[PDB]
Amino acid sequence: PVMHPPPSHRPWQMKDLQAIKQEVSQAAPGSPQFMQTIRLAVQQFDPTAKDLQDLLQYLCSSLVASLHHQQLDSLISEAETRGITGYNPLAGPLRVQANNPQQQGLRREYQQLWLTAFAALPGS
Amino acid sequence: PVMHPPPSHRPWQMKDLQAIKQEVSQAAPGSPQFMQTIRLAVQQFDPTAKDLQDLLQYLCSSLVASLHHQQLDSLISEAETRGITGYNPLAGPLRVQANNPQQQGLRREYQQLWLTAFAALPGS
Amino acid sequence: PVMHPPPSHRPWQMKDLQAIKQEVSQAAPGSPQFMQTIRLAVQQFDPTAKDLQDLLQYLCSSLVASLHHQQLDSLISEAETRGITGYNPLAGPLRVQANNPQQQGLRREYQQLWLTAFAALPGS
Amino acid sequence: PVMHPPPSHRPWQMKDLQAIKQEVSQAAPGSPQFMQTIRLAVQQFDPTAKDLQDLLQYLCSSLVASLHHQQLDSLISEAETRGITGYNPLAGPLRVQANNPQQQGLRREYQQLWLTAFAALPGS
Amino acid sequence: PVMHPPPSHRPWQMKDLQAIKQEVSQAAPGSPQFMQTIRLAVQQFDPTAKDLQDLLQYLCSSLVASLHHQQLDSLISEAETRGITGYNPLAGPLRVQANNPQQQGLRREYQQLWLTAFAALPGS
Amino acid sequence: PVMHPPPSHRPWQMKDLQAIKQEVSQAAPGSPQFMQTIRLAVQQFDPTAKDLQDLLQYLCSSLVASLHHQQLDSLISEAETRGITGYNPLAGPLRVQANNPQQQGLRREYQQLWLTAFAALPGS
Repeated sequence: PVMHPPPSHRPWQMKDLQAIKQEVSQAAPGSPQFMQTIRLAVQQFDPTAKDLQDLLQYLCSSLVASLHHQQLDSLISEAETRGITGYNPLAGPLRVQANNPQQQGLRREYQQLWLTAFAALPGS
Repeated sequence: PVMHPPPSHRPWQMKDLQAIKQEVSQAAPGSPQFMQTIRLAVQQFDPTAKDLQDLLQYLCSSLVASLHHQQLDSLISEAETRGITGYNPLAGPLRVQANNPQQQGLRREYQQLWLTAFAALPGS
Repeated sequence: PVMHPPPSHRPWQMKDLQAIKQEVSQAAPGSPQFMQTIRLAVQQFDPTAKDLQDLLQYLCSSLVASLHHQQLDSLISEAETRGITGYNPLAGPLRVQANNPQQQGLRREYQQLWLTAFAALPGS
Repeated sequence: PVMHPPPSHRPWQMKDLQAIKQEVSQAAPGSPQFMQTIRLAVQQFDPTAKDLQDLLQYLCSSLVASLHHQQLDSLISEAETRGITGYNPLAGPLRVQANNPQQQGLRREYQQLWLTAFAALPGS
Repeated sequence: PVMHPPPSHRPWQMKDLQAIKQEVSQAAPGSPQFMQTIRLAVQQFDPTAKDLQDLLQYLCSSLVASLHHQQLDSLISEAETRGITGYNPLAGPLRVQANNPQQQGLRREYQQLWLTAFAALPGS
Repeated sequence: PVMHPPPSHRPWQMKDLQAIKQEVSQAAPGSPQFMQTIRLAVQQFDPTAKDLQDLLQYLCSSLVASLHHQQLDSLISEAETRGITGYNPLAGPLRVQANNPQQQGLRREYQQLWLTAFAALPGS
């Protein structure tokens, strides 16, 4: 999470992760209940690309996480071809820039692509 | 939530949302138990228009949320024709002004319209 | 609640309200268990007249709350005829003065009348 | 409780009271489990005479509380005839001095008499 | 517990004691699960000799506590004959020195003897 | 845990340990659920070599802990022959350097070897 007590990253807290997992204990990845829960968790904790990586591993199986990671990679290259806000194309990979706590605007764009990447899942 | 530790907005906390949802787990949107719970949550967290948007999505299904959003839109235009306190008609849409943490008086007026918009629901 | 970290009012916290309600989940309004619980809650949170209004609505049904509000109104007029401590009769209605965080002495008197107003209930 | 963040009294917190009650939910007043629990609560919260009064009312029925209050009154007069530490016999009733957060030594003596007063109970 | 926010002692917190007891709810004194739990509690709270006295009373029956207290008394005299670190033999009883928050090194030695004293128990 | 409020070590908190254990209550050491949980706990608490020692003892039986400790000892000597980052070969044993809160880079390397040492377990 990118804390806001100068943007500062702080690792996931197990008590926060446990609250998220139990809210989606009966929700397949991509389902409406799933998306609603992770959308609020993204809003609350303002996670970096690395944090979102960790959150996906914690909540979904390898097959699902593997597929989401792939879908997002395509979403990123599509978005880059399609135009992104706050994206300095000379500042390195989008995933690396989304780990810079300063680039909040970019990070928020990355979060939406990460959330959208779940669309490739049946949701059931 | 508009925190009061200069009015400052801070996103919804999942632990707060979870406490609200479980209090209305057996209460249809608009029912007496529902309204009592969200009235106290509005009082405690002083939510902005955007926060109230998020809270509605979290607690109600799309059909209910869609209808509430519509009812409130009519309530807003009715209230604007009917006279509102703290409303600068030149300062943009009421929903935008209700997101300015400074305009507390207006925000409180918006919260009551948001709460009243549940009246269009059978409550059962 | 009138917080004591200059007397400052802060709204009810849902986690505090939920703890009170579950302690009286099996206690009719006015019963010994009910009174014992709200007496300690009044002591802990030092609520204003408005706070006590909200607490009554949250814990009791409309019929009970309606009757308590009435009983207290008579208790207030009786107490005013009967003599009250810290009551400036020129400073407005007792209920308004009991919302001024400065008038702690008066507020404590109001709390006892609010607690006593439950006597009109069978307690079962 | 007499807090130690100059000795300062702060009222009982419902979350603390609830933890005490549930630890003795299956323990009659005066039983070994009862005494063990309240002895640690007295140690943790350093309660005044008034606090101990409130704690007794919260945990025991009127018949038990009535009897404990009586037993302690005799224990106090016995202790006064028998010699007490920190007791200024000219400074008012022992119960009043035990409410002065400054008189910690005396307060601790009062707590032990309050705890001992449970001996008049069968403990079962 | 000897807090480390100058070494300062603060009494046991009931919420901490309750967490310890429920971890060993199904573990006889001296069993592997018992020792593992209290070893971590000693590490976390850095208890004094008096604190360890209180913890033993809270977790074990009188027969067990009586025997542990005895075993430790022999362990102390054995350790004193056997050589101890941080032990000023002229500074009073080991138990008294282990209550001085300054003598951390000694206190840690006392904790290990207190833990070892459980060896006289069958553990089942 | 190496806290980050100058790197400072603070002992394990029982409430944190209890949350970890209950997340792996139905997960054999080395299983996917086990590794996922301890990987996030290592990330959150940044434990030293001594902390990881304690965590292993708390979560696994002696046979498992004994084997893990052995496997890691071989992993350490293998890694030392194989090249390590932040490792000053003249500054003492890797385990000792991994207890120095300053040597964060080294500590992170040690954590990964500690995590990898679970590979010798069947995971079921």
